[PDB]
Amino acid sequence: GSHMVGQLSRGAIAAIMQKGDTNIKPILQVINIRPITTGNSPPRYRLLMSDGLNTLSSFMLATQLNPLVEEEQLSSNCVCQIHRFIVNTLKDGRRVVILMELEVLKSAEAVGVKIGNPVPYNE
Ligand SMILES: O=C(O)c1cc(-c2ccc(CN3CCc4cc(-c5ccc(C(=O)O)o5)ccc4C3=S)cc2)n(-c2ccc(Cl)c(Cl)c2)n1
Repeated sequence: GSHMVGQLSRGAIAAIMQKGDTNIKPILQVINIRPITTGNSPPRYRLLMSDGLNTLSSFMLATQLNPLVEEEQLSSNCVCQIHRFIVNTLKDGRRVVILMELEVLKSAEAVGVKIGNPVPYNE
């Protein structure tokens, strides 16, 4: 409905990156999903997510959630609530957000557009 950006947890990306408290259950939009190079393990999916203010490309799906992607319930434009995530930090300092449990609140086809004008989150 009207005020589409009000459907998303504006500021959650910065909170996940700046404070790292995992108690929040933010509502985010999927902007894009792609496989990463895995070679010889289960496929792994990387997501570009939006909270309405920012996008962030550092999200990875837990492999237990792969069927959501592979059966097309989880695709570009859908709106999701994250019920469980963790943050991991690489040796080089970059952070990865692993999505463990999530719920699709609105399918891609029911939303249909990138909500708002989110900009990339910087480090
Ligand atoms: O081929 C490419 O294009 C590519 C390739 C990577 C790329 C490679 C390697 C890594 C390292 N790594 C790997 C898998 C992984 C899995 C889990 C985890 C916990 C629970 C579950 C589960 O149930 O599945 O999984 C927790 C931590 C990791 C980490 S730190 C990250 C990222 N990336 C990449 C680089 C930077 C970022 Cl910020 C991201 Cl999200 C991906 N891109």
